[PDB]
Amino acid sequence: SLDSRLPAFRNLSPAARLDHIGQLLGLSHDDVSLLANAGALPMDIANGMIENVIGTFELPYAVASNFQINGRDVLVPLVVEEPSIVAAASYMAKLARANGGFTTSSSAPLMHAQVQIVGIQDPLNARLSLLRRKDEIIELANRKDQLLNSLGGGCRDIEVHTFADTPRGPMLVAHLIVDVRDAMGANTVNTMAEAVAPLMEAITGGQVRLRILSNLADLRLARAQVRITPQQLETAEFSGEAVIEGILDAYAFAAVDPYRAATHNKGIMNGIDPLIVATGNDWRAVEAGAHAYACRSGHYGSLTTWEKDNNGHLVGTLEMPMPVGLVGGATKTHPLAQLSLRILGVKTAQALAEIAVAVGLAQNLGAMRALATEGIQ
Amino acid sequence: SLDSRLPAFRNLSPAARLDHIGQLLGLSHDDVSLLANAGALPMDIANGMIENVIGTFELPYAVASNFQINGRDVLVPLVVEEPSIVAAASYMAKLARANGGFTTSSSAPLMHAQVQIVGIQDPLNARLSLLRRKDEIIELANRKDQLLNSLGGGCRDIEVHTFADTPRGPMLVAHLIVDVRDAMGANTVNTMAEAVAPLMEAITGGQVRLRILSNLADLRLARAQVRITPQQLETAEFSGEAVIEGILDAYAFAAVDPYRAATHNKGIMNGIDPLIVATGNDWRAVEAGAHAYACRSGHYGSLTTWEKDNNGHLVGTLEMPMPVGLVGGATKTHPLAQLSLRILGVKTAQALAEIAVAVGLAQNLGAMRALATEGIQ
Ligand SMILES: CC(C)(COP(=O)(O)OP(=O)(O)OC[C@H]1O[C@@H](n2cnc3c(N)ncnc32)[C@H](O)[C@@H]1OP(=O)(O)O)[C@@H](O)C(=O)NCCC(=O)NCCS[C@@H](O)C[C@@](C)(O)CC(=O)O
Ligand SMILES: C[C@](O)(CC(=O)O)CC(O)O
Repeated sequence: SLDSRLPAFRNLSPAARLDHIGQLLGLSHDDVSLLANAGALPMDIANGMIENVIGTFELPYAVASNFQINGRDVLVPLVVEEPSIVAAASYMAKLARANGGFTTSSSAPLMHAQVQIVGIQDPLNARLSLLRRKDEIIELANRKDQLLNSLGGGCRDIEVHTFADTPRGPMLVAHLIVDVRDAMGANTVNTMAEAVAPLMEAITGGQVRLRILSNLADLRLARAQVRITPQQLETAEFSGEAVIEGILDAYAFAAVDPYRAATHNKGIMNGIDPLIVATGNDWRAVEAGAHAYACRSGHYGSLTTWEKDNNGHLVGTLEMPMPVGLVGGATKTHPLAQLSLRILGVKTAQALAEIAVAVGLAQNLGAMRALATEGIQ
Repeated sequence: SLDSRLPAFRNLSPAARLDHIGQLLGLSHDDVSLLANAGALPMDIANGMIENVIGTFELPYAVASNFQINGRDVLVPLVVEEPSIVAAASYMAKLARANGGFTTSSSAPLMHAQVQIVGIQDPLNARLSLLRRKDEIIELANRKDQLLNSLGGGCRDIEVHTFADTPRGPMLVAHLIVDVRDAMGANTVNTMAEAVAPLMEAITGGQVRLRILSNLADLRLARAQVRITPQQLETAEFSGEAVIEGILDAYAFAAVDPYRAATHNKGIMNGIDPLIVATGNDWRAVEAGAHAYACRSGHYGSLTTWEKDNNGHLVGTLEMPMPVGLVGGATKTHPLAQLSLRILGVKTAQALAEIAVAVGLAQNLGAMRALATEGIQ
């Protein structure tokens, strides 16, 4: 159906760009008019969104072209201040289309709720007392949020970890594992963590302290793949084969050197965070999950991978935590976050997460390609 | 002197808040008009900032109250979508004022430019060749930006790192260490890395690949301290002494468990990134430097520290990379970034960096204090 190629888009006026988007999507007049004039976020909404509001602050709102996800073309809205990002994403997506576009998958939308318990004399024994009573705790967690349960989410499981060696004594930390459906999940799981805390306290005999989600959302992973052939990467100076080898050298550099990995992953987030902003979502949560995950091994490394396959084609992956929502907060109340969701066509939060990692992978590829092909001056 | 306490700000309308800010600072009618009306970022500017622009996207623009930095009251603009951030930062700043406010310092604005060298069988020897000729390399770097040197910046040093055994062969990586004065520094140091590459090839006999800044800006540190007394933290349910103990428990939990540290550090960036956005700065760069620094030890831990001093008072620190500019990127392009810098009063980029880490420290304190008393919900 949709054709995201957007021929000539980069050279069109903003008004003509918006008209072409509107035709492809069948946008209503009200939708297009959200960009007829500045001020689409009414001040009454802005004033209800955060505290001490005195006005609004604009960033450019753009659409990356050419993206295709599991064979379906998609248009990607992005909000950011920095040049080259949107063009690089668009151009790498153009190259990806020739080899099948981006292929994506994701896990269920599972989030951790931590419950921290201090002052237990026998924490290792208390862990087993909690695990034996897992079903009772899960049932309690699922008591209140009737809507979530009806929609196919809810607390699925508990894990319990112990930290024997802290300067503040031993700590037991229970994790509720919660399917949050189309929410990012923080209010859902924080509510459950506060709800089960008295019962955990009764089972363990400790004092509950923190009841709080984890932003290291490593059970809520999204995955993207891309493939590029050497003919597509040939430049005036370098064969495509040589460019592929240069990109592999750049990847190996990021995998060994944290000073490079930080910059390399920053480029991924140049692609991802503007889509988070465009959909009214929390970009600090996505950033923290991204970079903490990059150093889960004890070494801060690259979130993407880059290889050559047995045909000599460049293949990239991005697998990372990606907690986002279609509901909640500004995603619902900002008229342009709703328009962004309309432009994307996503029907679940995990579908939005899959587009996010495709854009992050495309952005990293574009950044590496530029650096690997620039002549010595 | 300016008074940042902003009486009843929480309950004034956006218009009345803006009028009061304008009166405190002596803003002109035309400056106040930039926030009183939508559209301060005109489309010809937005269309020139990034590619494929179709419009602009607003976030609320707020001011946190009560902040005081090295004895001087400071108004802090913040652009973000999530509720309770601005309120919690203002609340914690209120408490800090009673004990001297926030005390800050920072290093010189030093940034790394990486120059990756491949193609030689003797990287360990080539590193010494580069160090032997380091003055010649530094002089060439500095010939490329005479204005920066006159402004008191420039390349100060080089350091060279080797990776003799990678899966892609031997590499060595030179770092130019560059004082970038009031810029974030990326374009400034990339230019120097390009300029020295041919000399580094001549010295080493190798091939230069990547020439690029590092976002792990660990020579560009900003520092903040805060102190809170137990009487300030007493609640109806908890003695202030008990709250202090509970905050130390929360800190120890972040220091041992990355699932908590990621969330703890996310709470810091809730305060920092909105100031970065409000000043037209690159928040992906600040995020990447923050989270990579947090795992420099081989364990992803807390950016802040929390302790109790000899008087029983709670004392907090935040020391972290903080690469921001007053010039460069979009700092000058966005009329409201310029207005933010006027509201802040900052005259150097390191002064902005110091305010950023004070806000981050305040934000973390606010999150932990709520989690250690009634809970975040
Ligand atoms: C502040 C609260 C939201 C409510 O305050 P309250 O009711 O207790 O006391 P109050 O006597 O009424 O007000 C005390 C002072 O607060 C300011 N103030 C109060 N309300 C105001 C308002 N509406 N407008 C303006 N200024 C207001 C104002 O300065 C006021 O002073 P005032 O006397 O008026 O001159 C508090 O619950 C509090 O901090 N909660 C913590 C919230 C928090 O951290 N959010 C972070 C985001 S979540 C997540 O992304 C991060 C994380 C948690 O996961 C991170 C992690 O896990 O680590
Ligand atoms: C090219 C960039 O530095 C990413 C990278 O180096 O891979 C990102 C840009 O914002 O500077």
